[PDB]
Amino acid sequence: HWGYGKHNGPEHWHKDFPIAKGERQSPVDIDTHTAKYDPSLKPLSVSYDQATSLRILNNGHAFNVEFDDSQDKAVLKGGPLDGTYRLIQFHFHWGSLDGQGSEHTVDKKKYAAELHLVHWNTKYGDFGKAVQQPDGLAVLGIFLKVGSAKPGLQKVVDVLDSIKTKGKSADFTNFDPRGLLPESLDYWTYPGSLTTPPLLECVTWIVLKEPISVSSEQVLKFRKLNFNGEGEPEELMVDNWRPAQPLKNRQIKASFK
Ligand SMILES: [Zn+2]
Repeated sequence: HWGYGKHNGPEHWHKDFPIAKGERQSPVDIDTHTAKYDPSLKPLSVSYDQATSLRILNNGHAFNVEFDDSQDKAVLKGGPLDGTYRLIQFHFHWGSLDGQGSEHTVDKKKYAAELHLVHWNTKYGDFGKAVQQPDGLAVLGIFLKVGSAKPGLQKVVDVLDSIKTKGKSADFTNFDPRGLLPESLDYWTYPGSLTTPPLLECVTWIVLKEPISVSSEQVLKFRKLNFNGEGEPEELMVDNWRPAQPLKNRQIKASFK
C-alpha cells in the first residue's frame, strides 16, 4: 500500500522496504560544483532504431510504455556501462505545479518532471534476475521543463484518456522513444537504486544534462491521470516523485567538462 499520499508516501516506505535507508538510494541531488569530469567515460550509445513498443499501462503510481525486450531491439551501451542493456519500459514522474516533479535535482533545482528509460543487463537474462544484481539496470533519466511542446511526446499524451485509472492498459505500438531525447547526450552518472518500492540497489544512473521542453498543455494532461482504480474515489496522479536521498559514500561523475 505504498504511494505518494499523506500516510503512505516516501517517508513511510522504509517500514515495508528497509533498504529505503540504504547506502545507494536514489534519487540524489546532483551538485554540479562537486561532480567531476571523468575522461575515462565514453559517449552514450543509444540504439533505438528497432524499438518495438507494445502497450501503455497505468500501474497506479505512474504509467509505463512497454517494449519488446525479447531481442536486442532497443539497447543502451557505452557511457559508464559494460555490456548491453535492453529497453524494457519508460515512465515519468511529475508534479502538481511546474516548480516540482523531478526526482533528481541539479544544484537543488527541481524540474517539472523526469523521464526514466529503464534498461536491463542482458547478461542476467531477464529483468527479474537483473534487479537482484548491483549492475543489473541502467536508467536514462531526462529532465522536463515547461516551455515549447515536445512533438514526440504528443502520441503519449493523446492516449492518456484511455488509461485514466489504475489497471488500465492500451495498445501502444510503433512509438519511437528517440522523439523524447534532447540534442545532447552529455550526462552525469552514479550508482543507485530504483526510486519506487522495492527500492533495489541495482541501477547505474545516467542523467542527461540537457532537459527537454514540453508544453503546459502536455503536462496538464499528465495531471488528469488518476492513482485510483475506476469506480473508486478520484485522486489525481500528481507529485509521484521521491525526494533526493543522501549521497553517502558515492561520487557523481560527469561525461563533459
Ligand atoms: Zn522512475
